[PDB]
Amino acid sequence: SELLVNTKSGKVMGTRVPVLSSHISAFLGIPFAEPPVGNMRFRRPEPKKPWSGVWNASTYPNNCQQYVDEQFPGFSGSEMWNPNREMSEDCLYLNIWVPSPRPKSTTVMVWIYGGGFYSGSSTLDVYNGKYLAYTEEVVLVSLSYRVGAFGFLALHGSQEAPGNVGLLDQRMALQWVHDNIQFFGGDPKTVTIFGESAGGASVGMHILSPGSRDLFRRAILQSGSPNCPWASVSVAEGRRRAVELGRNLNCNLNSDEELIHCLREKKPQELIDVEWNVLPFDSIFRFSFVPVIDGEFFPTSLESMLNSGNFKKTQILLGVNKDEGSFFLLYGAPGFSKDSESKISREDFMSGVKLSVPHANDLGLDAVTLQYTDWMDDNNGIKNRDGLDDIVGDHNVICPLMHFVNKYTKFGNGTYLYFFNHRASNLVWPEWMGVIHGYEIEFVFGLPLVKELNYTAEEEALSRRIMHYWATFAKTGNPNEPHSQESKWPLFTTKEQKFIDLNTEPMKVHQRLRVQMCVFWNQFLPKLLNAT
Amino acid sequence: SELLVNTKSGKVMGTRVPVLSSHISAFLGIPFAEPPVGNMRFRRPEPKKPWSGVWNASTYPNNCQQYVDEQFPGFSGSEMWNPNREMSEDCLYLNIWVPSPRPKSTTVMVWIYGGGFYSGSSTLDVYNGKYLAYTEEVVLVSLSYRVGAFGFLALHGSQEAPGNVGLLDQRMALQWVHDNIQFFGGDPKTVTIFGESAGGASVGMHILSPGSRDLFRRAILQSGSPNCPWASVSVAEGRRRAVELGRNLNCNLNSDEELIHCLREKKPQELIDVEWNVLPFDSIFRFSFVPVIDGEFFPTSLESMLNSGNFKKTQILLGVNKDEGSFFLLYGAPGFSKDSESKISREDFMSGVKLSVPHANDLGLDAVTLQYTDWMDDNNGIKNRDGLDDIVGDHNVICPLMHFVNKYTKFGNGTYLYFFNHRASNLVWPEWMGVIHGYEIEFVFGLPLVKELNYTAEEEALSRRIMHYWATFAKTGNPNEPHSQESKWPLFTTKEQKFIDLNTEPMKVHQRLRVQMCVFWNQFLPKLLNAT
Ligand SMILES: *[C@@H]1O[C@H](CO)[C@@H](O)[C@H](O)[C@H]1NC(C)=O
Ligand SMILES: *[C@@H]1O[C@H](CO)[C@@H](O)[C@H](O)[C@H]1NC(C)=O
Ligand SMILES: *[C@H]1O[C@H](CO)[C@@H](O)[C@H](O)[C@H]1NC(C)=O
Ligand SMILES: *[C@H]1O[C@H](CO)[C@@H](O)[C@H](O)[C@H]1NC(C)=O
Ligand SMILES: *[C@](C)(O)CCC[N+](C)(C)C
Ligand SMILES: *[C@](C)(O)CCC[N+](C)(C)C
Ligand SMILES: CC(=O)CCC[N+](C)(C)C
Ligand SMILES: CC(=O)CCC[N+](C)(C)C
Repeated sequence: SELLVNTKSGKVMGTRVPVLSSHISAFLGIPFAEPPVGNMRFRRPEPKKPWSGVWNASTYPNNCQQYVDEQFPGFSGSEMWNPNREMSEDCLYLNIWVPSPRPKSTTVMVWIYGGGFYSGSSTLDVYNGKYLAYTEEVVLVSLSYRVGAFGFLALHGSQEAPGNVGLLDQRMALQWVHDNIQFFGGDPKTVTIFGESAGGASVGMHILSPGSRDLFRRAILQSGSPNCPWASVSVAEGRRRAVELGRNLNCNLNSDEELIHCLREKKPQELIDVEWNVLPFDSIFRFSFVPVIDGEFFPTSLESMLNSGNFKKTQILLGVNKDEGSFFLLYGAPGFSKDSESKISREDFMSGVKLSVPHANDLGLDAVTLQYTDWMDDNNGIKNRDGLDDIVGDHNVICPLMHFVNKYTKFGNGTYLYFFNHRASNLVWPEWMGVIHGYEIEFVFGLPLVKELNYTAEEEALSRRIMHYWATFAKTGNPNEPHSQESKWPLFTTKEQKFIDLNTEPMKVHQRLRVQMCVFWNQFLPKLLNAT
Repeated sequence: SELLVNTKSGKVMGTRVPVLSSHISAFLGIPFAEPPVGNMRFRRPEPKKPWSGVWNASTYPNNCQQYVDEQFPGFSGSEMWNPNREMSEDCLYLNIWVPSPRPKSTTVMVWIYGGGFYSGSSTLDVYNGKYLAYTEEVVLVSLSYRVGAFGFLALHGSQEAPGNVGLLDQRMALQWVHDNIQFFGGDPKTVTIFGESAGGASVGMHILSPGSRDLFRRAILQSGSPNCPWASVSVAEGRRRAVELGRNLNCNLNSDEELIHCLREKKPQELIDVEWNVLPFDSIFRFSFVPVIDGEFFPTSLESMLNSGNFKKTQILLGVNKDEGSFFLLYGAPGFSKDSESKISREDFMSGVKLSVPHANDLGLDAVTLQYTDWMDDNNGIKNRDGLDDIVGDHNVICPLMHFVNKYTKFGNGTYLYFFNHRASNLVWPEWMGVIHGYEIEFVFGLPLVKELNYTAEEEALSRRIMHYWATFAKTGNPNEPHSQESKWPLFTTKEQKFIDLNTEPMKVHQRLRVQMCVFWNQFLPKLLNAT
């Protein structure tokens, strides 16, 4: 049967799924690691023990234990990101959408969900890979990994909670795809990993980590990069947060052994209820448990690795959205609201600046304020609002990504940069948020092809154009069709530094994406805070 | 006789002068202090001893000993500023242009020449006040004062060379005008002092100095302010330069007494030949001997006086030119030339930045560079050139003046701000220099009314409009005609901060003159250099 596949771990029974008045195979909930439960909490993942009989891969697996956003109960804009299936520490599974009839050796794309390393699910509606698998004839795989303390609590030195275990879960999945994807018609030698936000940072981290490089061919990073200020913490900071988490749960803190044992006796939701109490500063776009620069998964500092070229050299495609910072300002900055235009007073602007650059002293804060304030009209509430949006977006996503792309392109084998700036006609979020963080995903996964979702024709066209760029790139290392008559997405070079806009209008090529502001965040500000 | 006037110091015989197919009286070279020669060098000025008989005031007096610009021999653009009469330490004289027939009590305007406190002459062609006196029916007076070491060598504590004696020369002249101007038909109670550059800084310094406040009614400052970074030095810095000047002339440096005696035995040109060797840094727009914050002429720091309102409260009219920095870049910055377009490479830009902000450390220099560099086109030689022009102009003239105006307007009784941006059609300097420092003077003195100078009709109109603004202001404290039908120059207020452009087009009102850049120079940069 086409829905039956035998793998090195055992046999799995898929399920026929309808997609755009057609059908393809879907293998949901395939286990790739032993359930990281009990004394295994915080530990490195163990490979899933082979099973006898047939594994029922007809329905989505559980979602990992995580904080659930209840900021707007019933609101689809926020709940579409929440876990849509029961939560459980037993959540290490992956999903595969296979074209019908089953291919023999077609391109493979592996999706790594974002969510600040504190949340995320591979089962979300917006991540359904049947449209991309069907439309582009690729084997679409979506993995899962532990988030929150469960996947990133870090007590470097200890082996019961070394940290980065969530990254290792991802690797374990990539390893499984490498070893078994062939049986589903996929080519293990043409696997492209791609993810957004923390998933984008994850992708970059696998490009950097020696132990992950050989498990994939190419990479796509969407609004995320390994060097993002929120993507990692030092060994010391990780430890401090783990201890503080223990302090929040009335744990014995005499030793890592005692601390870890206590955290392991606590129920999932217990750790999640106090998770946000460990942050060092009052800030936005900062998450408690994230990857740690341990000297193992990451040999040395990310910056020294990028400088020295200590990373996988291949082709990459990446980009950002126009309004990367609007999302987090709405959730934490004073003066922002979901149902108002959120015009920001100068007082709230100042408060917002301090929340956005937590590690900054007075001089630094002044530097930022000056850089983003129009002193000819400093009380303009819209300019203040949009100003904060740019600060949060430039500081947390765009500039870090631009630093990464410029450093990688030095040793890489081909770079393709994009700037996504189209606002969905059916977006349910307020207009002031613009082209929101993560809203390019629905176009990447082909949602605009489903008439019932109420997208416009032009948007359906953009989605198809994007899906084909991603798929053609994964397959060839170039998003463009060899001898095509359509506009060519130029290669990003150290010299020209070209990129394209991704919207519904005819393609346009630009250069030096956000160069002015990124010189400030990547070169000047760091130097200032360090000198002072 | 109309050309004969008896004053408290004695009688003076003027000379009838033709002006625009007409005539007025001119009293040139009237002494107002004893010749500061011999053992009087570096000393405070002594009032001129009354004389018997008639003093021949028919020809211009000598010019004070000063450095002479020979950078472009034969070139009128530079030589029009050089002394046009024999130099001599015996140079303390003033000139008066009196309307004919002699008025009884008309408005008086006193001109204070600029020249960085190291040069200047009251006899220059561009300073001839016959056009302004004739056209506006005002008594025009132009004083003179010692420049260079002669007027500003400062060894605070000593009474033989206390410093600021050049400022006291100006005051002595103002005192003479106060006591005798009435005999020439002038009203001692309606005297407006005005000057450009160092003359503008001088005007502001008399507004600040308790001992000068009562000697005038109003003030006009052209491209100069008391707080300009080049307008003054500390007691310590002044002393260091005096000692260094002595060191350059092989002087005994065992004591102020010995040092001063030596400097006094040296011939004028001897001190002038080594004058520029005392500057502390490699820099442009910096002069060796300038006013000193002594605790006498200036009670406390200029900034504390401005903050506390410790200054004469009256009405003031002031402004700047569009390209204030081009002049000094041509003379000292690498890459600039008089006969080329002076397109600046990035290397020369960097060199130029360091010459413009001498007191800046690396971080500061980076701050400036970032503030004035277009990172989307950083190799554009024209942008680099014009960028340096703005830096030198903003840092040395505009921003200091904006700080002064905003501080004064707080306690003052009326402020009128202008932005002069018209480039003379007959300017002999290269086009890249734009609206050069000091080229608004010829319009202030009415040169465009002399057909032979080859100005355009529109320019003659602007000159008349400017002359009338200045004269109406000196007379009433408001540049506008009471019930006039012409455009009204709005009053500058703390709230609105309005100003006007001064050119040949119809008047336009703007607000926040150069606010963005001045926030950087007046607030941010100072804070940065101080924190680091
Ligand atoms: C990529 O690598 C191939 C072979 O190593 C080389 O021929 C090609 O020039 C490279 N292309 C880029 C964009 O560096
Ligand atoms: C100037 O002073 C007069 C009298 O002291 C006062 O009536 C007037 O309001 C003042 N004007 C300004 C511009 O401050
Ligand atoms: C898989 O189990 C059986 C087939 O063995 C199938 O009927 C069922 O729907 C699947 N799982 C569920 C939804 O219980
Ligand atoms: C002033 O002196 C006489 C009048 O006493 C006059 O002829 C002469 O021209 C004036 N000074 C000069 C130029 O010698
Ligand atoms: C990224 C910080 O990991 C942000 C995740 C955003 N969503 C939209 C995917 C949840
Ligand atoms: C000011 C520094 O004192 C510059 C004087 C410029 N001129 C044009 C009047 C000589
Ligand atoms: C970005 C986030 O959704 C942060 C959510 C807000 N808390 C930190 C308060 C839970
Ligand atoms: C502004 C000046 O004219 C400076 C002149 C140049 N030297 C300092 C070298 C004499």
